[PDB]
Amino acid sequence: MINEKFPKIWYGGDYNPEQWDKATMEEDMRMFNLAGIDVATVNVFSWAKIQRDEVSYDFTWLDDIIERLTKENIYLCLATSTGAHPAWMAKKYPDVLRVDYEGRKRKFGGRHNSCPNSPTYRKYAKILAGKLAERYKDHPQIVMWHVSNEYGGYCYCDNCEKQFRVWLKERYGTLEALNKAWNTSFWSHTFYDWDEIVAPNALSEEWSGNRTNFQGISLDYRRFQSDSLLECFKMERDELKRWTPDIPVTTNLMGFYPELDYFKWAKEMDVVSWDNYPSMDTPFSFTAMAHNLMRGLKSGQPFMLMEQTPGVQNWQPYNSAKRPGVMRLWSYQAVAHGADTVMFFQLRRSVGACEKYHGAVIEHVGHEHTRVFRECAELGKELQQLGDTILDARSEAKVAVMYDWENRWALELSSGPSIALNYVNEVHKYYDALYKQNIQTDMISVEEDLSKYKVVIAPVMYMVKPGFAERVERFVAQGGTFVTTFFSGIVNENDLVTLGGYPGELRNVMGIWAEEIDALLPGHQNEIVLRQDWGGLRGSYSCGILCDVIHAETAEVLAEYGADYYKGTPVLTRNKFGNGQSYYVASSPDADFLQGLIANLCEEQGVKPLLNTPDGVEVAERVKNGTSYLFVMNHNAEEMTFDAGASRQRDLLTGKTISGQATIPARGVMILERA
Amino acid sequence: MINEKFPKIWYGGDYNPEQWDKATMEEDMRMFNLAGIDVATVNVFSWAKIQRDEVSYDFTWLDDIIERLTKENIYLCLATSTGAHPAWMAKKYPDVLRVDYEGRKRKFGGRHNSCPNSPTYRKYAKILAGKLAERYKDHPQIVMWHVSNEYGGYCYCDNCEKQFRVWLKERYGTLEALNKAWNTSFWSHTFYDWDEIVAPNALSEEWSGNRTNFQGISLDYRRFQSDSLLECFKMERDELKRWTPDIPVTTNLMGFYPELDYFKWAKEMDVVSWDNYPSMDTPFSFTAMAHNLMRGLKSGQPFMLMEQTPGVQNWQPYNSAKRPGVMRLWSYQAVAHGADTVMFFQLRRSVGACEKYHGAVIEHVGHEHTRVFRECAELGKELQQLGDTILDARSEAKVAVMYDWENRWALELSSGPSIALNYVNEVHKYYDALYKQNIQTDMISVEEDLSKYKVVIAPVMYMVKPGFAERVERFVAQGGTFVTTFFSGIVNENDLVTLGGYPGELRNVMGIWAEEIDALLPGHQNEIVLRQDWGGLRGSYSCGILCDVIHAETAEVLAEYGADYYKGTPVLTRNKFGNGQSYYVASSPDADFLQGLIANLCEEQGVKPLLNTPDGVEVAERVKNGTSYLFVMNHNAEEMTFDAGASRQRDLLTGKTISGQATIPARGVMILERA
Amino acid sequence: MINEKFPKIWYGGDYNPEQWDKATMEEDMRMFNLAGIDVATVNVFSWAKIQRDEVSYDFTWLDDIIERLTKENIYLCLATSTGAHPAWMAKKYPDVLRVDYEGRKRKFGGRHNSCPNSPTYRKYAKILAGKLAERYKDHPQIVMWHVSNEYGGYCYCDNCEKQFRVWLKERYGTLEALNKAWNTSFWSHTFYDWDEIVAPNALSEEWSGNRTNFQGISLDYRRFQSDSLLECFKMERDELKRWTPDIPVTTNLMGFYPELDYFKWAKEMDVVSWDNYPSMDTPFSFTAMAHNLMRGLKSGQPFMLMEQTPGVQNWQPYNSAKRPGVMRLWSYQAVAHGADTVMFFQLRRSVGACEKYHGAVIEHVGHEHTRVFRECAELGKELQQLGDTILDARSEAKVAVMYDWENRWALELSSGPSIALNYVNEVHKYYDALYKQNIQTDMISVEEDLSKYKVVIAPVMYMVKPGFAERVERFVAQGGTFVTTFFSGIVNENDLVTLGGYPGELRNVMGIWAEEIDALLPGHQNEIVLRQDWGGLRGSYSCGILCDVIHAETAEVLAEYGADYYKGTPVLTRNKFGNGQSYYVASSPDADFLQGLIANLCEEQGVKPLLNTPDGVEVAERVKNGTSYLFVMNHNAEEMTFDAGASRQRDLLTGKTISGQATIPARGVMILERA
Ligand SMILES: [Zn+2]
Ligand SMILES: [Zn+2]
Ligand SMILES: [Zn+2]
Repeated sequence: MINEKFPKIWYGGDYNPEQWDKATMEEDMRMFNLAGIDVATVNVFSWAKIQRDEVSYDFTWLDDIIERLTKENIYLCLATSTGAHPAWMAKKYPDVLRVDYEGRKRKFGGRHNSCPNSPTYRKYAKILAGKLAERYKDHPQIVMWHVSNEYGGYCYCDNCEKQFRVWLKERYGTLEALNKAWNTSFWSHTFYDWDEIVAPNALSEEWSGNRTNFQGISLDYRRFQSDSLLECFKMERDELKRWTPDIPVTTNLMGFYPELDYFKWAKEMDVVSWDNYPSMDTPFSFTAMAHNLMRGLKSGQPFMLMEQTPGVQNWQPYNSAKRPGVMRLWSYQAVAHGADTVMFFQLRRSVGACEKYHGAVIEHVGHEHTRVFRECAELGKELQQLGDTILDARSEAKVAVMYDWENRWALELSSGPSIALNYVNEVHKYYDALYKQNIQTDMISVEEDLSKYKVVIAPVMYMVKPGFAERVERFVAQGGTFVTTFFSGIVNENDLVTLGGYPGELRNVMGIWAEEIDALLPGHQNEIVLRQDWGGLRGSYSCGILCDVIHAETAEVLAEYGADYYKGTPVLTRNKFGNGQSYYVASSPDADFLQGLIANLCEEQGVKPLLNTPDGVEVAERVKNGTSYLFVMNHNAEEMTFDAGASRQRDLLTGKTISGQATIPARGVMILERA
Repeated sequence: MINEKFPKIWYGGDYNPEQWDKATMEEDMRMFNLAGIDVATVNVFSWAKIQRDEVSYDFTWLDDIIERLTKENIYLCLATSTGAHPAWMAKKYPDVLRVDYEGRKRKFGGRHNSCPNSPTYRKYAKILAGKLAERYKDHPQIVMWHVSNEYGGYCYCDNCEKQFRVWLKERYGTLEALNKAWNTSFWSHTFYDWDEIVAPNALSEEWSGNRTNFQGISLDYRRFQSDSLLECFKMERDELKRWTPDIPVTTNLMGFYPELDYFKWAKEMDVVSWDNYPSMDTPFSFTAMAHNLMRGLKSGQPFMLMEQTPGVQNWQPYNSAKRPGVMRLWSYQAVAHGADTVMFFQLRRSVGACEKYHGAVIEHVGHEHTRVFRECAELGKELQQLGDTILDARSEAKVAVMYDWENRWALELSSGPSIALNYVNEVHKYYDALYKQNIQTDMISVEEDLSKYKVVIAPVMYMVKPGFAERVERFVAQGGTFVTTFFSGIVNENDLVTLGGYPGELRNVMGIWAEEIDALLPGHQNEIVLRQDWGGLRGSYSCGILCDVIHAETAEVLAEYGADYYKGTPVLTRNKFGNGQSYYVASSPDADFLQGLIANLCEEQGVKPLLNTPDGVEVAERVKNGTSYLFVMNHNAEEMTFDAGASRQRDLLTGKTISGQATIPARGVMILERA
Repeated sequence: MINEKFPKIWYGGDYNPEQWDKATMEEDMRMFNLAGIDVATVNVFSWAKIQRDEVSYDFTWLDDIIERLTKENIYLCLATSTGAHPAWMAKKYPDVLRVDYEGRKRKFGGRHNSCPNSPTYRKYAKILAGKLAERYKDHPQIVMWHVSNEYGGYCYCDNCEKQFRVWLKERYGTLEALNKAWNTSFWSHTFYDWDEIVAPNALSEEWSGNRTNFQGISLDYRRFQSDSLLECFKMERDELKRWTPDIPVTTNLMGFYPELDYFKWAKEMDVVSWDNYPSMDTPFSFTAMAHNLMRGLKSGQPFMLMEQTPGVQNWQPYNSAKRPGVMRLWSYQAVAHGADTVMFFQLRRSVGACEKYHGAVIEHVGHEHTRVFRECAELGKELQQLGDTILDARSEAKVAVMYDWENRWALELSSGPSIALNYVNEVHKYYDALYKQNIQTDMISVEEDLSKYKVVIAPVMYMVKPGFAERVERFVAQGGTFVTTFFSGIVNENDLVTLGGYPGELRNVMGIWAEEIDALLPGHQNEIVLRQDWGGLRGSYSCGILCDVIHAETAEVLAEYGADYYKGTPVLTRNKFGNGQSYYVASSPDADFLQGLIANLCEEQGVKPLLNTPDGVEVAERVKNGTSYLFVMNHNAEEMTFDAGASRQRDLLTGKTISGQATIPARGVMILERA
C-alpha cells in the first residue's frame, strides 16, 4: 500500500484553511465528514506565513491546523511549502528569481519559479523542509510528504549558465568530446573554452519556443534543467528522510508535461503522484494513456491521483461544468489505471486571486446542499466501502507501448521534416487502437524490461539510445513482436544521425532500408493497399503526415502505397527474426488500419480483449494475487449493454452478481470482481 | 452652451499650420471660409517647437497663428502641447520615458507616452501650461483648452512602482488591510513590507496583455495608472485656471477605451470631448452607444466631438473611403446623442509621417474641388443655418443601461470562466435591442442617481461596489424595474468573492440563487423556453456563451432552459420587490429574445418608442426647454419611408413640414422640431 | 563567361569535408566523378577552425582540401569564412553581437548575425580575407571568391545607432535638412541635436515587424543598414582584390529578400550569385521572376545559381521530396533565365545540427545508389555534354517590369491604405501575365536604360525618384508604351508626398488625376467594364484590393468601374504621348484582364510570344551571337505537345531535329538551338 496505516483509496485533496479562520474550519470538518474525506494536503503555499525573514519561523498556526484535523482522524499529506518563495526573499535575494526564455529577469510574482541553481533558494528550501520534518517527526497522522509543488519551467539566468557548463564538463569530460557530440564544426561553432558556451533561448540559438539552430545544445539544456529541478527535489527529500525515514516522499507531476524527464524523476520518488487536468478536447483514451504513463514511471507501481477538479477548471478557454456522474466516472478511470488515491484541488474554494473560479468540494455558498457536493459525498461513500480491496492491484498487460522524453525533445526540436509530425499524437494513435478493443496495455520507458510482454510498440522511435537496439533484438529473437514506424532509428543520444541507412541500429531487426521520407501537405493523403487479405486487414486504407519510402531487404511486404511516385513500394512489412516478428509501418495510418493491425498482432501472440463492448465503454484490469478487477466505464451519455461473460463475478459497486448480458448506466462504472 | 461667445455647433478641427508656411495659411483661410469652418484646434503637437531646452520658450509662431485666425474670426481650441514630449527631453531626462509591459525601457518615439509619475514631465508640462494661459489670458478668441492629447497607456517604470506603493499606503493604510484585500495568503504572497510589492506586468504577475495570477494587484495597478494620468491632467487644468478661470478645460477621450476610468476623469473636466474612429465592422448602434456613454460621463451634459475623419482612416487594416453622405450621416449621429460640436482630424493632410494617408478637409491636391471638400462644405452650411437651435438640448430617457470601468477591468482579468465572455459585447446586446426600437436610453455609471429612470439594465454586473445594492434595492422598492444577468454580484471592489451564494448583495432584490455557471464551447447553445406566452415573448429562443444554473427563491419563473443537464431550470425570472420588479437573465440570449424582453419591460413601465421605423433607420431625441427634437438617421443605402406621427412638425434641415408617412433619402438625416 | 578558365555550366556546390575526415574525402571524390561534379564551394563556415584566438591562424586543413580537389581537377569557389564569427570572439568582444528589434543584446548563436558596425568584426574579417587571398593568390584552381554568406538582418546596437547619426550627417548635412526630410514638425519630433535621434525598433518608433510612426526614420534606417552590410562586403572584396586582382568576387544573395537593396549591392559585385529556395506554394512563374531579377541586377549579365537543394528542404513547414525529374526541371529553369552555374547546398548531408535533414547529393547512407543521386548524376552528364554552348547568352526581351527596394520599403512601412496591398504580389501579377504567354521579359531597376524596350511596366511605382519621370517621358515620347497603376507617383525618395494631385511627377505622362483611393475589404470586388471591345479585351472583368478614383485629363477611357459610388469613372485609360502611349490601371485586375491587356500591349508594339504552348509549359530564350536558344520546360505531371515552329532546329539535350509538332515529357526540358 502507499501507506499501511491508511488502508483504503485516500479521499480528499488540497486544503488551505490558512486562507480562512477557525470558524470556517469547523464547518470544513463537519462537511468533510459528510463527504467521506479522510486526507488533507496542507501547507503547500505558506512559506511566507512560516518564514517572514531569513531568521524567523512560526509554525504555531500550522500546529493548530494539524491538531484539528487529527481530532477528526483526517490524515495529512504534508507539503514543504517550497512551491512559492516569499516576496521578501525575491526582494532581498534576487538570485532566487528566474531569467526567462526571452532573456528577461523576472520580478516577484506567480509560483513554481525559483531558479533551481539558486544558492538562496536551495539554502532556505532545505532548512524549511528540515524544520518541518523535525517538528513533526513523531506525529502519527503524516502519511505522505509533498515536496514543493508541480516543478517545471526553465531558467536561463547566469547561475544556470555557469552550472550548465559544469554539467557539460561532467557529461563529456573534454571539449573534444563536447564539440563532437554537438557537431560544432557546423556554422563555425567550435568551442575552445567552456565559458564560450551559453544557454539556448531567444538571445542565442532558439526562437518561437521550439525552434533551434543547434539541436544538440537545446537537447542537453533540457536534460540539464530537468536534472537541476530534480536536484532541488532530492535535496528536500534527503533532508526529510533524515528526520522521518519511515514516511514516504512524493512530488506532484503533470502527466505528459513536456519539460521534465519524469522517467528519471520517478526513480527518485517513493511513489508517483500527479495532477490530472484535461482540456475540453482531450480524448478519454488520452487521459487513460496518461494515468497509464504515471503507472509506468515506476514499472507498474500504483500512483496517487494528487489533484483533479471536482467541478470546473479555471484556465481552459471554456471552463464547462462537469456533467452529472462525470466526476465519479473520471475518478474511477484513474483508479482503473493504477491510482490508489483520488484527491482534489481543492476542498474549499478560494476567494481569492486567479483560482477563485476553480471548482472545489465546498464552494462559495459555503454549504453541502449542492450538486457538486452531493456527487463528491457519493464517491466518498463508495470509496469508504471499497476499503482496501483494490489497493496494490497491478496490470498484467501483455502489450506495451513505449514513450520517451529525450526522444520527444529531439523530435520537437528537429527541423523538420514536418511540423505536422506530433510525437505524442502518433503515440496516442497506437494506444487508442488498443483502448478501443480493451486490450490491456502498459505505457513503458525505452529502458523497461521487455520479458513481461508479447507485443512492444514504439511509434516514431527517432532516438535510439545505447543498449536499446540490442534489447529489442533479444526480445524479438526470443519470440516477441516489435512494431516501429517512419522516422525511427534516425539518431543517437546526442541527436547525431546514425549513418549507413535508416533505421540504423534497427535496420537488421526491421529487415528494411528507408531511403528517403516524404512529408505531405495538410489534407493530402496516400493509401495503404493490402497485398492480400490478412486477418482483419482487407483492401485499402488511408495514411498521411509522412511517408517513408523503403526497400524490403529481409522483410515480407504486406501492403504498399497506392499513389504518388512511390506507388507500389512497401508501406507495411513483417520481418521474421529468430522466433519473433517485427512490423514496420512506413506512414501514419487511419484508425481503421490500426484497428486491424493491432487485432492481427494480438491474435498472432494469442492476446485477447479483456471484454467486447460498444464504442465508448472502456475496460481496464488490475490484478491482486489471483483476483481480477475489471473496470468497465461508460463514457457514453446513454445506458449501454455488453456481454460480461459467464463466469461468476460481482459488481463491487453494487454488490450484485453479474453474468452474461449486463447493462451499464450512462456515465456508469462497474468493478467486476472475478478470478 | 459650451461657450456663450460661440453660439452654434462648432465646425472645424485639428489644424497644424506650423507644418506648413504663411503662403499655405492664406489658402487655408480662404478654404475654411468656403467650408463654414469656424473653430481650429491648435498647438497639439509642438512642445519641441516652443521649447528647445530647459530654459528657452518661443511662442511667436503660435502668436501669428492665433492672430491670423482671429482676423478671420475663427475660434481657438488651444491645446497645451503636452501630448508628446521633445526629443531633447527624452535624451537628457530619461525619467520622462516609459518602461513597457515587457519591462523594457523605451527610447524616444511615438507620442502619448510620458511617464505620469516623471518629475521632469510634471515640472515642464506644468510650466508650459502656465506660460500659455498667462500669455493668452486676455485673448477673446480662445473658447476652450485642449489639455495634452488622448491620455492613455500604462507605465511600469521604477518611479511608478515607488508611487504605486504610496498610493497603496493611502488607500489601505496598513499591510494587514492590503494583505486581506489582495488575498495574499494564496500562493504565499504575504507582504511584510510595501517595498516587496511590484508592478504587475510580464516580469511578475501578468502575461499576454490580459492574463494575471493575482487580479487584485492588476486591478489596483490599473486604478493607480488611471489616477496617475488623471493627476497630470488636473495639474495642467489648475495651472490653466489660475490665469483663465472663465475658459473651459477639456481633454480628448476615446469612448470605450479600456485603460482609463473616464467616469472618474469626467468629474475633473468642464466638458467631455471625444475622438470617434469606428472599425470597419463597428456596428452603427455601437458608435451610438459610445456617443451615448460620452454624454453619460457627466450625467447628460452635452459633449464635443473633438475628432473624426472627414474621409479615410489610416490605422484600420482596410481604410475604405467613406461613401457619399456617410460623413454627414455620422456627424449628425454624434449630435443626436449630445455632441454640441463637430470637429475633424484634420483640416489639412500632413505630408508627412504615419498620418499622410489619413483624410483631411484639404487634401494633397491642395484645393476645394474635391468630393470630400464638397461634403464638408455642405455640412458646414447646415450647421451655420441651425444656429443655436439645438445647443444644450438634453436626453429625457426613462431607460438606463449601466457600464463601469472597474467592473470591466475585473472581468477581463478574471480566469475564466470563459474567454467568450466579452463585457462590452454583452452590454451592447442590451443597448442594440433598445436602439432597434428607438427607446430613448442613457448609458450610465453605477453611481448615477436612478430616480429619473423607470428601467435600469445592468448587464454582467460582476463587481458590486459599496452602496450599489442599497441604491438599487431602493430603486426597485419604490417602483422601478432592474435587470441584471448571469455572473453578476460575484465580487466587491477588491475583486474578492462575496460569499454565501450568488448574486450576493443582489440576492435579496433578484430573489434567486445562482448555484453554478456553465461555459459553453463556441457554437454551442441552449434554449430559452417560455412557460407561457408573455407579451412579445413566445415559444423558444436560443441562448449561449454562459448558462447560469439558478434556483427561484422569491422570484417567479417566466422561462426555463430547453436542454442539457439543467433543462427545465429557470433561465428568466421576475421578482416582485416592494412596488417594483427585478428580472434575472441567466444566459446570453439571441437578438429576438432581447427584442421581446425589452418591449415587455418598457410597456410594463409605460415607456414607448420615440417612433416606429424600418430597420437601419435610427431615431434619437434631444429636448430643449419643452421642445422635442427627433433626429432621424437612415443608415440604409436606399430610400426609406416611415410614419413620423400626426403632430405638426418641421424638418430643420429642409424647413419642410412633416406629418404622417414621410420618406428619407439614402444615408439621409432629418431633424424634426416638435413641442 | 563567369570565369574563362572554366568554360561550361559549373556543377557542384557547398562542400564541407572539415565536418568529416580524409577517408570520407576519398569517397567524396569517387562519387563526384560519378555525378560529374566539377566545382566545390569550400570554407563557408570555418572561421573558428582557422582562428582559435585573436592571434592564431591555421590553414593546413584547408591546404589539404584544396590540394586534393586539384588532383581531381575540381575547381574552387573559395569562401572567406566570415558568415559566422567564432564563439571566443562573441565571448571576448561582445561588440560583435547584435542588438535585436526587441532591443535585446544577443548572445553567441546562429550565423549571419555580426554587427556590421563592429570594430572587432571589421578588424578580423578584413585580416582573415586578406590572409586567405595572400596565401592562395597563385593557386590555379580558384575560380571565384565567395564573400561571407547570405548577409542580412538588422542591428539596433549602440554602435549602429552612433553610426546611423553619422550616415545622416553625410546624407542631409544639417539638422534643418533632416527635420524637413523627416517631416519632424509632426508629433513634436523636432531634433535639435544628432544625438537625440535613436534607431527605430520596438523601443521607439516601430512595432510588429512593419508598423511605424515615422516612415522617414524607418526608411533611412533600412538604407543605412543595407549600406552598412554592403560596406562589410566591400571591405573584404577590396582586401581580396589587393592580392588577386583578377579573380572574380561575389556573395550569395537571396532574390526577393526584402531587407537589402540588391540593386545597390550588385554594382559592387563582379557577378551576382543567389540561393533559390521556394516555398511549397511558390508559383513556378515566381521563381522564374526571381532568377530574372537576379539577371536584372547587373542589366542582363549572367549570374551564378549558388545554392538549391537537390532534394528536400529543412526549414519549410512541410518539407516534401522533390518528385522525379523536378530537380533537373528547376535547374534548367535557372539556366533559361540566366544562370551560368548550377550549384547545390550541399554535396554531403551534415550529421549534424539544424541542417541534417536538408538534402544533399550524398546523403546519410553514404553511397550513390539512391534516387536523388541518380538524378544528380544524370544532370551532371548533360552539363558536361552541353559544354560552353550556352555560356554568355543573353535576354533580348522587349518587355520590362520594374522593381525597387526603396519603393518596397516605403510601401511596406506605410499606414495604410491597405494591408491587402502586397507590392511583390502586384509586381508578380504583371510578370505572370507575360510568363503565361511566353513573352520574353526582363525584371529591371527603375534606373535601367529604357531604350532597349518597347513595353515598360511599373506596377505600384509609389515612390518616384529623381530623374525617373523625365526618363519615362522620353521613353514614351520616343515610341514606348508605359504602364503604371493605382497608388503610384505618390511620394519622393524621402517618403514625402508630392503635392498637387496624384500621380504627381507622373501626372503629365499618364494624363490622369487620381482624386482618391478606396481600400476594399477582403473578398470584396469591383468590375472593370470595357467601353468597347478592344483586342483581346471584351466585356467585363473583376478587380480588387484598391480602387483609384480618377479623372481623365488628356487620356482616353478604355474601361470604367461597374459598381459602387465611383461606377462609370475610368479604371483603364490610354494616353497618347509623342509616338508612344501610357496606360494607367486604376485597380488590381484579375488574371484574365491582365492576359488580355498584356496581349493587347505586345501586339500594339510588334512583340510576339516566343512560342505558343499549353498551360504550365514555360518558354524562355537566351541569345548568343546569331543563335537563339529556347528553353522549353514542362511543369506538368503529364506529357505535352506543342508547335515548335517550322525553322530547322535541334534539341541540345537529345541531339534530335525538332520541327512542327513536338511532344515534351512530363517535367521535361528541351533546349532548342535555332537562328
Ligand atoms: Zn537559473
Ligand atoms: Zn512610470
Ligand atoms: Zn550594430
